[PDB]
Amino acid sequence: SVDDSKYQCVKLNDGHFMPVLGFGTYAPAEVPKSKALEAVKLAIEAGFHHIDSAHVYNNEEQVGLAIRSKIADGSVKREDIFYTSKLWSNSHRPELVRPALERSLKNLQLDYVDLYLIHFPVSVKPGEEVIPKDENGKILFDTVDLCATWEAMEKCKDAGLAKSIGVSNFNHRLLEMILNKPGLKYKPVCNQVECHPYFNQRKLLDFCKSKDIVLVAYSALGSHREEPWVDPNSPVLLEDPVLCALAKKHKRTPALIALRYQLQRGVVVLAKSYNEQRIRQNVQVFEFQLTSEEMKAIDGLNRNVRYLTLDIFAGPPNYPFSDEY
Amino acid sequence: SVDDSKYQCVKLNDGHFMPVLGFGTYAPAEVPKSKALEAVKLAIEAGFHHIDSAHVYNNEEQVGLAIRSKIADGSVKREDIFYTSKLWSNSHRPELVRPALERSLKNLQLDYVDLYLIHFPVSVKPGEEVIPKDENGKILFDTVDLCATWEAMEKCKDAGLAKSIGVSNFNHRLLEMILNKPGLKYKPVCNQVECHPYFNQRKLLDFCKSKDIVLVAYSALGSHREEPWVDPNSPVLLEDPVLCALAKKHKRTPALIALRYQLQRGVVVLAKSYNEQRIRQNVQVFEFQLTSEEMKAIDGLNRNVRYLTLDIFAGPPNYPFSDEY
Ligand SMILES: NC(=O)c1ccc[n+]([C@@H]2O[C@H](COP(=O)([O-])OP(=O)(O)OC[C@H]3O[C@@H](n4cnc5c(N)ncnc54)[C@H](OP(=O)(O)O)[C@@H]3O)[C@@H](O)[C@H]2O)c1
Ligand SMILES: NC(=O)c1ccc[n+]([C@@H]2O[C@H](COP(=O)([O-])OP(=O)(O)OC[C@H]3O[C@@H](n4cnc5c(N)ncnc54)[C@H](OP(=O)(O)O)[C@@H]3O)[C@@H](O)[C@H]2O)c1
Ligand SMILES: C[C@]12CCC(=O)C[C@@H]1CC[C@@H]1[C@@H]2CC[C@]2(C)C(=O)CC[C@@H]12
Ligand SMILES: C[C@]12CC[C@H](O)C[C@@H]1CC[C@@H]1[C@@H]2CC[C@]2(C)C(=O)CC[C@@H]12
Repeated sequence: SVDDSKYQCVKLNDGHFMPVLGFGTYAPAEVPKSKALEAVKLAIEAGFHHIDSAHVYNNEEQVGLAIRSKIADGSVKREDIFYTSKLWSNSHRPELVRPALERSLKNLQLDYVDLYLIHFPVSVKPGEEVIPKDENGKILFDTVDLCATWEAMEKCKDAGLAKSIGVSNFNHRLLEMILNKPGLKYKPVCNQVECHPYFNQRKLLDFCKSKDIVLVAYSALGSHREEPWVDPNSPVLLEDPVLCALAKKHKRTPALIALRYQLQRGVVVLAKSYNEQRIRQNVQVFEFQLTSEEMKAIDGLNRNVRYLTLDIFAGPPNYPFSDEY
Repeated sequence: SVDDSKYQCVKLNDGHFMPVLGFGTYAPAEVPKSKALEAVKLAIEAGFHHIDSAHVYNNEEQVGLAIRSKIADGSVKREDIFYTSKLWSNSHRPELVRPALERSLKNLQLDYVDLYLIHFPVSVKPGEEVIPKDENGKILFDTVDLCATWEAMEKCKDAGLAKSIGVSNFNHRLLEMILNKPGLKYKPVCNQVECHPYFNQRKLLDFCKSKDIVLVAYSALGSHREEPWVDPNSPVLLEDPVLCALAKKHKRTPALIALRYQLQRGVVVLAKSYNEQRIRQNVQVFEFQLTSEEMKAIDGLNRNVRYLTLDIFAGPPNYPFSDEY
């Protein structure tokens, strides 16, 4: 249609530009990986320019192939795709960071990722098991200085393997640990965290904005709800009457209201869908705007509901969700 | 620059994209119209991608030479410049709209403008005089249905002469008159109006966002303060003590705080400067962010100061500033 050469982005603190709507690629293991290949191709056709994955999603072969397929048919150029990967917690030791990035890049068959994140701040012992456990099912925790992990991330950006580097699931204290590290070369460009109208992350968002860190929202639609990661008793975000009222007023959908909320408060928003219609629906976030009154109504929904506690990882001080923010 | 091929823009309701920081080109009458040439070149070199002018500014020859110079020297391509002109009030009759646009294009030596606006909703008699007057010195107003003016603007867009069309200095009533016009083809993409912390336009802004009309703020730095247009005893925006204290806290400037405020509330902001350092300074709006409490402090500065009343045009029903908004 009218002008597909341009799209909305935000300038990161390292000078790179991030598209403000990202396509989420995680799906529960029961969904065939074929659907990831299909869905990324559809997302790129629909106008997503930012694609979010991770080693632990076990889909980088498919996601990379979808990107390469869309480049080879002329649909998009590599410069106009912003691809994120993440370093899993079995590779936090500094000597394991670049090996893990190179392994992701070999799976993707890409030369570089646009963004590499520390996925989660609790370290687990190295090896092929992504969640290694003892005989009673308790995680095997590892002891790693994330400031040393971050210096290994910085060397990946100097090597050109990652254009930008950031973090995910960090709280205030862990962000200050990085920002205050002696000899810091690059600040994180982003903190990717759960964020939606039931857990709007006000306080953490303000801190990130005070440092020119972009907050990137995952579970912006209320999450995948996969058991046993998400409590099935938790409220379903998109049933909320305020979201539904706003959707009816705008002739949009609750999902669109939840995405647009994030864009207007300065957050970069992810959205996963493997459904062709809903992929195309989600790019309609650029076709309407919420009034101040509507933003205030959504701010009023905040209610302390964290879908993704990751509490199997609790105990070490780097477990990020016990602090206020 | 790390990546000067990307820059922050917003999608308009016609599918075109507008860069969110625009360069203002009006300068008071004591400044030679020639000075616009260098200023616009320096704006483009600094990273402005949106340049705002108008037939009545008497600078489109210079503005157009600057734009063509920076294309010819390889600094930017035409698709990375978003240029706005405006239809003066002696050309509101529908028969006269296209003629006026063609005259601006001949002066610019461009094939199209990216945006053509109705400059001000009060019509004056057609002819060479921009402010025609009778023998007693009274302005000669003209009775024109701006719906018919708008249909002529629609035809300019269909001809390709304007990629997008919008309005300026419209109030709620006048916007509604356009949006409710029978047989409307294209909504206005924007309403360019005075907007700054002393006149934050909340109500009109919300109305525009409810219709997916972008509000574009002029006089965002407190205006050119040219007599007789602006009263010299109006308060000087950039001396405001809250803006100055936020500037000192951020190691920025009061101008930068006023520009960033607008970006965060979803406004596209203009900034005129003919000073090389200030032009470069203003592009730093993309380098920092304001917290929610800082935004609320700036919201609290609102105080009903309209610098540009343009009351020479008061009397006709279309004069826009007698209604509440
Ligand atoms: N960094 C981390 O630790 C972390 C954690 C979680 C997620 N993430 C990233 O963020 C992404 C998004 O978060 P998420 O996977 O929790 O899910 P999400 O984006 O909050 O929601 C996905 C759910 O919403 C549905 N959906 C999507 N569009 C919809 C629409 N327009 N209307 C109604 N329902 C809609 C999806 O179903 P369909 O697919 O059937 O449309 C899926 O069931 C992930 O895929 C991943 O890339 C990161
Ligand atoms: N649609 C309309 O009816 C309408 C009305 C008015 C304006 N406009 C458009 O909006 C543009 C901007 O509005 P405006 O001309 O009233 O002025 P403005 O952008 O509010 O600026 C006022 C003044 O600020 C000074 N300045 C600029 N940057 C500065 C900085 N970083 N620190 C300190 N001072 C700074 C400039 O002086 P220096 O040049 O010396 O830096 C300028 O004179 C116009 O030029 C025009 O393009 C449209
Ligand atoms: C389920 C799965 C992904 C698939 C798998 O084989 C096991 C692994 C366990 C860890 C999970 C991960 C999905 C993404 C999750 C949910 C996180 O973001 C933190 C822990 C992650
Ligand atoms: C542009 C503007 C000067 C800046 C104001 O913000 C808007 C004014 C519109 C009317 C213009 C005027 C400059 C002087 C003009 C151009 C005239 O000579 C007669 C009409 C006058």
